[PDB]
Amino acid sequence: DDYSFSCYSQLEVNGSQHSLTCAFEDPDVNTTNLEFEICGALVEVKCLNFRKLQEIYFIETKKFLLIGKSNICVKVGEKSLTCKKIDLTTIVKPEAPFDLSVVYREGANDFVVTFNTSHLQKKYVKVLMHDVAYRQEKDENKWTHVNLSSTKLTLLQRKLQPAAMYEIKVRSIPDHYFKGFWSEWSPSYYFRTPEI
Amino acid sequence: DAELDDYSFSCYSQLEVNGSQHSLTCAFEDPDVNTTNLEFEICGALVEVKCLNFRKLQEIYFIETKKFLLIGKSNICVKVGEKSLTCKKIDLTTIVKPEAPFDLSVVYREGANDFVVTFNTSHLQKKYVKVLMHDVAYRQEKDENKWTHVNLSSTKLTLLQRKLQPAAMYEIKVRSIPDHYFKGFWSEWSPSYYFRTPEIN
Ligand SMILES: *[C@@H]1O[C@H](CO)[C@H](O)[C@H](O)[C@H]1NC(C)=O
Repeated sequence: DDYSFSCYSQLEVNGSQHSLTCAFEDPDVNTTNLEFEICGALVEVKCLNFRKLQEIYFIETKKFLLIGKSNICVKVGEKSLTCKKIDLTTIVKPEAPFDLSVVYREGANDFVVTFNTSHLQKKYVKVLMHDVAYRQEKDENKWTHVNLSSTKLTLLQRKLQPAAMYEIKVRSIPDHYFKGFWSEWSPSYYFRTPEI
Repeated sequence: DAELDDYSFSCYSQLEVNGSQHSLTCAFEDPDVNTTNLEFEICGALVEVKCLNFRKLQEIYFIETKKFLLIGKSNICVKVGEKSLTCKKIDLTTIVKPEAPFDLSVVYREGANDFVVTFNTSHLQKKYVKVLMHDVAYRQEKDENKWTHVNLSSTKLTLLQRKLQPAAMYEIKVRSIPDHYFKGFWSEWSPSYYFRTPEIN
């Protein structure tokens, strides 16, 4: 009865080409004869058809203008069920951070935690905010979160348990100009703190 | 004496004004302000850089660059030496001044008793500011009693002979404003075009 949906775009996922990914909010919707289409703010083309896979709808294309709003419609045959005007730059899901690394500096008695990001967060200069989460790998229930705009974070050795395994991971969300959603978590990094 | 308000300013962008390169132009609203040690800078919503400097071109401040993100708002600051005096957050897609129309043409069609008015615009070939509203203004050459206006989206208009004075000289010109997603300001007028209506029995 309700064909409401949500989408996320990703930018430069395969060279200069972007992607758009849409799915119904109701997981039980029969998608067998429902199609998705996007029209407007496209490069020299009126509309594009999504490809349907496993209840999800995908487009991979260079043809997003990224300036202005687009119209995304759920169609059965030619009949337009529901539509949504969306600026593709307001629903961006960043790629996950990666190559997480931890360095110990004995002199400073601290840990330098770095991670890698997109080509784009460097091209588009100040746009993402990152969320670094860590916790004692077992025993401890909830995570400790630190927000930052750069790719480098310091943890004081003496603010962590000694001789203990820590788990640490990172994710990103558009923070300036762009808007959107949390990336997937990076793969976790595990390390054991110095004994005392 | 001198007041902060003296340094209020306004800007306009032109998008793809030179191939893929854009422009941004800023000017103090007061034309008499001593600008001697004032510069302009823009920071934020740029590509690859944090900040760009404007060039000063005789009371006007100008930058040509491709490096506008065109997403979100930039900060445009009056600079005294290297310190910011006063700033404005501006979304560059909301202060677009189109390039002026050109190559106006008006031709009487004998069969139809009308005049076909055509003109041209570089915006036809742009990726971004592609949709404009045009304002065509025309008046008898002998008139500060003034102008008739027609608003249109296309580059071709018809004027009906029965609506014009016969055997008379008309002046006509055209300008444009952004009309879809982009917002901003009227362009300059095309040069004025002059045509005479036929005599009538
Ligand atoms: C950086 O990368 C992620 C992929 O890792 C997203 O593509 C995101 O859009 C990028 N951030 C910026 C600033 O564009």
